[PDB]
Amino acid sequence: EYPTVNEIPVGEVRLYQIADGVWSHIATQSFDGAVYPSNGLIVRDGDELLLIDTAWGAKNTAALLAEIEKQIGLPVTRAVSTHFHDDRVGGVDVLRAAGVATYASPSTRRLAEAEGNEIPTHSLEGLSSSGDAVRFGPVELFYPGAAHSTDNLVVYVPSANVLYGGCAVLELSSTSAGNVADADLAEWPTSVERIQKHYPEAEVVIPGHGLPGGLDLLQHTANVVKAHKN
Ligand SMILES: [Zn+2]
Ligand SMILES: [Zn+2]
Repeated sequence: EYPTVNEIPVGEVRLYQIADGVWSHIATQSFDGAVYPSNGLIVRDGDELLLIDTAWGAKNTAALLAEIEKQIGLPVTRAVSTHFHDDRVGGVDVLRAAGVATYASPSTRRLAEAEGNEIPTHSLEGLSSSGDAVRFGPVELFYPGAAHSTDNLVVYVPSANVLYGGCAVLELSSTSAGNVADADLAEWPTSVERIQKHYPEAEVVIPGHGLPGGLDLLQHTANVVKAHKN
């Protein structure tokens, strides 16, 4: 069913249909001597597509665009990066050069610049406080508070009851919170609680890495982060 690392080589991207006009994109990348799968989202908006997150690299992101053209046949016109790390902004330059308007919060843009990563072109205002929510094309963007990073955004597709958590949400098989160098472990469970409270009708929850599931990914994440912190 849902692709895993073993089934996607680095440089290749698969799409997985979640709902009508909602797909995840799955790519693999080598980081610090380990290969990991990574998810982002694609949402139909009329005869155009909104992309959430790059495919983690310029080559992967070019492969992503090529795979979208083959499988869906509609142009990607806008993209949003959900935090400042390279699984999320790496490839923005490819998108921009391809004519895609790239967006992120001012905080993500600042952090990306400070870290030497690619920087989305446009700022998304109205997301500076925990609980803030803004409409963007066919999705709602939500800032739940600091979790995996201080700037992390989550994305809800109202038409499909699909919640894309990015790296603020962990898959059910996870036993740890993973890379926590930029994380706020004290706040993270509270940030997840905000998501739970704001999107109780969510039917599918997609983590930044790994298998989609139901609403239980949220509580599981809070539990793992709490147990991580000890
Ligand atoms: Zn990250
Ligand atoms: Zn990540």
